[PDB]
Amino acid sequence: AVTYYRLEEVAKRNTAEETWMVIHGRVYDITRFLSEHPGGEEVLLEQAGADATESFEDVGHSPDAREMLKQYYIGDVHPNDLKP
Ligand code: HEM
Repeated sequence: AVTYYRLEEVAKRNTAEETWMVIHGRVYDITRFLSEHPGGEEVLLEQAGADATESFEDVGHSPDAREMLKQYYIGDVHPNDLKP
Protein backbone atom coordinates (compact mmCIF):
# COMPACT_ATOMS: atom_id res chain seq x y z
CA ALA A 1 0.00 0.00 0.00
CA VAL A 2 1.87 2.94 -1.44
CA THR A 3 1.34 6.22 0.59
CA TYR A 4 0.05 9.51 -0.65
CA TYR A 5 0.66 13.11 0.03
CA ARG A 6 -1.08 16.11 -0.98
CA LEU A 7 0.57 19.20 -2.46
CA GLU A 8 -0.70 21.09 0.57
CA GLU A 9 0.87 18.84 3.10
CA VAL A 10 3.98 18.73 0.98
CA ALA A 11 4.16 22.50 1.05
CA LYS A 12 4.28 22.67 4.82
CA ARG A 13 7.81 21.12 4.70
CA ASN A 14 9.62 24.25 3.39
CA THR A 15 12.41 24.18 6.04
CA ALA A 16 15.88 22.88 6.80
CA GLU A 17 14.31 21.31 9.77
CA GLU A 18 12.29 19.32 7.38
CA THR A 19 12.73 19.22 3.70
CA TRP A 20 10.37 17.72 1.17
CA MET A 21 10.33 18.06 -2.64
CA VAL A 22 8.40 16.58 -5.44
CA ILE A 23 10.24 15.14 -8.38
CA HIS A 24 8.28 13.33 -11.13
CA GLY A 25 5.19 12.90 -8.88
CA ARG A 26 6.94 11.38 -5.89
CA VAL A 27 7.55 13.11 -2.62
CA TYR A 28 10.82 12.98 -0.81
CA ASP A 29 12.43 14.04 2.43
CA ILE A 30 15.65 15.53 1.47
CA THR A 31 16.28 16.70 4.93
CA ARG A 32 19.38 14.53 5.30
CA PHE A 33 20.77 14.95 1.76
CA LEU A 34 21.54 18.73 1.68
CA SER A 35 25.08 18.25 2.97
CA GLU A 36 25.69 15.56 0.39
CA HIS A 37 24.20 17.53 -2.48
CA PRO A 38 27.10 18.32 -4.78
CA GLY A 39 25.09 21.04 -6.48
CA GLY A 40 24.34 22.87 -3.23
CA GLU A 41 22.58 23.27 0.04
CA GLU A 42 20.77 26.46 -1.01
CA VAL A 43 19.39 25.33 -4.27
CA LEU A 44 17.12 22.78 -2.61
CA LEU A 45 16.04 24.99 0.26
CA GLU A 46 15.39 27.32 -2.45
CA GLN A 47 12.62 24.98 -3.42
CA ALA A 48 11.38 23.18 -0.30
CA GLY A 49 7.85 22.00 -0.67
CA ALA A 50 8.19 22.69 -4.33
CA ASP A 51 7.96 20.39 -7.22
CA ALA A 52 11.43 20.74 -8.36
CA THR A 53 10.78 18.54 -11.31
CA GLU A 54 11.38 21.21 -13.94
CA SER A 55 14.27 22.45 -12.04
CA PHE A 56 16.19 19.22 -11.58
CA GLU A 57 15.73 18.27 -15.13
CA ASP A 58 16.96 21.69 -16.31
CA VAL A 59 20.30 21.10 -14.50
CA GLY A 60 20.74 17.65 -15.89
CA HIS A 61 21.02 15.09 -13.24
CA SER A 62 22.59 11.65 -13.89
CA PRO A 63 21.18 8.18 -13.45
CA ASP A 64 23.26 7.95 -10.40
CA ALA A 65 21.54 10.95 -8.77
CA ARG A 66 18.30 9.37 -9.84
CA GLU A 67 19.12 6.24 -8.06
CA MET A 68 20.01 8.39 -5.03
CA LEU A 69 16.59 9.64 -5.18
CA LYS A 70 15.30 6.24 -4.14
CA GLN A 71 16.68 6.62 -0.70
CA TYR A 72 14.76 9.68 0.19
CA TYR A 73 11.42 8.67 -1.04
CA ILE A 74 8.44 9.00 1.12
CA GLY A 75 5.53 8.56 -1.27
CA ASP A 76 3.71 9.85 -4.30
CA VAL A 77 1.57 12.90 -4.92
CA HIS A 78 -2.18 12.34 -4.51
CA PRO A 79 -3.81 11.22 -7.70
CA ASN A 80 -6.33 13.88 -7.37
CA ASP A 81 -3.46 16.31 -7.25
CA LEU A 82 -1.74 14.75 -10.26
CA LYS A 83 -2.04 17.24 -13.12
CA PRO A 84 -3.29 15.64 -16.34
C1 HEM B 1 16.97 14.61 -4.06
C2 HEM B 1 17.12 15.51 -5.03
C3 HEM B 1 18.47 15.59 -5.75
C4 HEM B 1 19.42 14.67 -5.79
C5 HEM B 1 19.39 13.24 -5.18
C6 HEM B 1 20.54 15.23 -6.56
C7 HEM B 1 21.78 14.63 -6.83
C8 HEM B 1 22.84 15.24 -7.51
C9 HEM B 1 24.07 14.58 -7.91
C10 HEM B 1 24.36 13.10 -7.63
C11 HEM B 1 24.84 15.48 -8.51
C12 HEM B 1 26.24 15.30 -9.12
C13 HEM B 1 26.36 14.77 -10.57
C14 HEM B 1 25.13 14.14 -11.17
O1 HEM B 1 24.84 13.00 -10.72
O2 HEM B 1 24.50 14.78 -12.07
C15 HEM B 1 24.11 16.73 -8.51
C16 HEM B 1 24.53 17.93 -9.04
C17 HEM B 1 23.83 19.10 -9.05
N1 HEM B 1 22.48 19.24 -8.81
FE1 HEM B 1 21.39 17.96 -7.73
N2 HEM B 1 20.21 16.52 -6.95
C18 HEM B 1 18.94 16.74 -6.47
C19 HEM B 1 18.21 17.89 -6.64
C20 HEM B 1 18.62 19.03 -7.27
C21 HEM B 1 17.78 20.17 -7.58
C22 HEM B 1 16.29 20.27 -7.21
C23 HEM B 1 18.55 21.05 -8.19
C24 HEM B 1 18.18 22.45 -8.70
C25 HEM B 1 17.12 23.07 -8.17
C26 HEM B 1 19.88 20.51 -8.28
C27 HEM B 1 20.97 21.16 -8.83
C28 HEM B 1 22.23 20.60 -8.95
C29 HEM B 1 23.45 21.31 -9.27
C30 HEM B 1 23.55 22.83 -9.53
C31 HEM B 1 24.42 20.38 -9.32
C32 HEM B 1 25.92 20.52 -9.59
C33 HEM B 1 26.38 21.63 -10.53
C34 HEM B 1 25.99 21.29 -11.91
O3 HEM B 1 26.21 20.10 -12.28
O4 HEM B 1 25.45 22.21 -12.56
N3 HEM B 1 19.90 19.25 -7.72
N4 HEM B 1 22.89 16.57 -7.90
